[PDB]
Amino acid sequence: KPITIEVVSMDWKWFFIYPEQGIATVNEIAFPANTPVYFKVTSNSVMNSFFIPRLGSQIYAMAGMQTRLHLIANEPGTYDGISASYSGPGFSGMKFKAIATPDRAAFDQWVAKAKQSPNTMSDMAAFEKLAAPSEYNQVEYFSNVKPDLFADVINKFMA
Amino acid sequence: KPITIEVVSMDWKWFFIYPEQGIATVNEIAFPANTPVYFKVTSNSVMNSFFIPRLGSQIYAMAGMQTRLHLIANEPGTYDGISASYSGPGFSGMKFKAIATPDRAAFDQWVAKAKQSPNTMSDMAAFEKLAAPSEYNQVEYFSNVKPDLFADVINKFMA
Repeated sequence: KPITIEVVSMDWKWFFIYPEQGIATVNEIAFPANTPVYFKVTSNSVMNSFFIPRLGSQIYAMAGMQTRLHLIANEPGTYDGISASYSGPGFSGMKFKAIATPDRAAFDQWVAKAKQSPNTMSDMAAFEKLAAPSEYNQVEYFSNVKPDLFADVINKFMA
Repeated sequence: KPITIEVVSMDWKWFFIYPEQGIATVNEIAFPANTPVYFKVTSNSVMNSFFIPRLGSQIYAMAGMQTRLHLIANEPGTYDGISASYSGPGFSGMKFKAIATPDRAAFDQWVAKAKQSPNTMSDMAAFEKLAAPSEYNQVEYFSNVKPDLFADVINKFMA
């Protein structure tokens, strides 16, 4: 029933991981409406803001630390997500999309469309490649992800 | 008499600017011993630590904010500078060098060796190029720098 999503604000794009489903995406998340969505958030750069106005959901993202946000979307639809309003270039294109699908079958189907992507997120080398400075990043799916990649990222900023 | 140095911890290297002299360098600073050195510090990435153990000098570097450290080196020499001990790769090669030269004539001469570099730091485009992810960066000089480049960097993380 509850969906867990791991968020990592990279330089000028958002990266999302679906620990239970085995996928990861960039600038786009989906989940069934009227369902408990569980976000684990962290930054891999400067501190940021995981903000979805329409859903009254805001949570900071900071390197070295994992924040949490619990969300329920009651009406189906696609909500926009914005990031921190820093005046710097690159932050401006740092938006993402929240697809609160009409039901779970629709969610299941979105996973399936992801599991069909050729490109994966299997190791940290792949991680830093994606992590490299990029503006206005387009949506992207990854049919496979390294098991504890969220943890691995936090450990980069431990002491 | 007092020397002002602007510090910016980039991803896995240190960048230094000499506002009054007109130069900038990477992983290496110099100043005459027994002279007041004035550091303005900021980060362009995660928070860091501008640390020179031998001189009992530590100051955090944070994006959006300018910290300050006042230092006097009494004995001439070259002191090592280390950064924050995060467990992440890239941080390990984030070291720099503190040349507290025997006197000012020697300092003046170090400027001169810098003013002779072909490569400059004239605009923000040049800034982000340097700013791009790079490990074990070697020392480098820039004979020219954009006047208020430190300010320009802080403004990237204003709201």
